[PDB]
Amino acid sequence: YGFQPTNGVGYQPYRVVVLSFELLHAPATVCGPKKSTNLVKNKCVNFNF
Amino acid sequence: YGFQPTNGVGYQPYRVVVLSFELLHAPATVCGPKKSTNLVKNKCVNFNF
Repeated sequence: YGFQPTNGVGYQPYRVVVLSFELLHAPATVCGPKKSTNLVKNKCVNFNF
Repeated sequence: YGFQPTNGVGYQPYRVVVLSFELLHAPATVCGPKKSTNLVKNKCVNFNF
């Protein structure tokens, strides 16, 4: 490449990172920043296991 | 000013310094990196006093 500060856009260097994920293939090990609550039972509730 | 990294040439900021100086109108004090030598006498030489 010929990266020079004089060159306009379309030639200035750019940094690129691509992120790829799995889709529920095993016990997931990279979760989100959520707060696990207690464990209720015998009640009509909605869960996020 | 509207300095943005996407701006083309002719709009990116430039740093400028101008140097002015008197042409020996008094005993000068700002010399260069030259080294003073010893003094000789009674011999035809050239000097930079």
